[PDB]
Order: sequence, then structure tokens, then C-alpha cells
Amino acid sequence: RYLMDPDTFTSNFNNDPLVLRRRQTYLCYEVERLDQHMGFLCNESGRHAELRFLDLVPSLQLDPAQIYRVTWFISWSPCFSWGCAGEVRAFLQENTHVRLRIKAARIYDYDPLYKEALQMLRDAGAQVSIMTYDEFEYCWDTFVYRQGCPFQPWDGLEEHSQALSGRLRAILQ
Ligand SMILES: [Zn+2]
Repeated sequence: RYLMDPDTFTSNFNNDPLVLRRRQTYLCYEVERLDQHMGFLCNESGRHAELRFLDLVPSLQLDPAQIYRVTWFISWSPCFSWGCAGEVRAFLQENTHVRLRIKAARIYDYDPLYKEALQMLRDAGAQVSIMTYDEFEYCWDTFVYRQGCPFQPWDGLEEHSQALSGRLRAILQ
């Protein structure tokens, strides 16, 4: 399994919501039977990482008889205005053996309809939450070519996480 460069992780999962950023997304995934698959995806040539994960589901050769928990540690919450939330809704509505957890570093405020994405994902059975120190360090330890270096928090990690978490819980009340 391949690991991402540390600077790519840090640049993409920094959770300060008031920074101007390129609209790139990184999505670290793990899939476990409730038989594991792990990896990471970014947007490529206009196709969002969420859809690329859906693209690769068949290649994972999951047993249609079993239940699987899929976890996404995603740098941006999935969009509405470019169809991600709806495709994820479709996927989950049919593939009822998949339970999806979405832990987002940041809310995708670049999408005017981001709240509709969050609400739609919830209504389809996905568990959506905001990444905390725990998740950032887990992703550093699990998906990053860190060469034994411990995780070091960026300025404001905990504050941003708590503010975004309050936003998200307010939206999904
Ligand atoms: Zn999208």
C-alpha cells in the first residue's frame, strides 16, 4: 500500500476554514467487513474523489452477502452542486450492505448548497462528522509516509475543529 507525502497531507487536511485554497480534495478510505481495503484518492481531471471511490468499489470485489463499514477521512465535505451527494445517495440506497462514515476536515463552503449535501448524506444513512485531533493523528499514522515522525498539530487545529463541528451539528439537527 502506498502512502502520501507529509506536505500533501498537511496542506490538504489543514482545517482553517478562512484560507483560500485550490478546490482539490483528498479522501483517505478504509473498508472493513462487519477483509480490509485502504487507500487514498484525490480529484483528477474534474472528477471528484468521491466519485472515483465509487468508481473503484467493484475492483474491491466485496462480498454482496456481507456488511461493510466504509470510512472516509475527506479534506472537504462532499459537494451538492456537482452531483457527489446525489451519486452517494444512489449508491447507498441500493447497496444497503454498506454503512458509510464521513469525517470531513473542512466544510465545502465553496459550494453554496453545501448544507443540502450534508442533509442528503444524512438522510441516506451516512454518519457525517468533523475531524478532530484524534482523526487527524490517525490519518497521519495510517496514510502518510511519516517515517516514524509523530503527528504535530497546526495552529488552531482544535479551535477550528470545534467551530466546524458546531456548524455541522447545527445543520443536521
Ligand atoms: Zn463533489
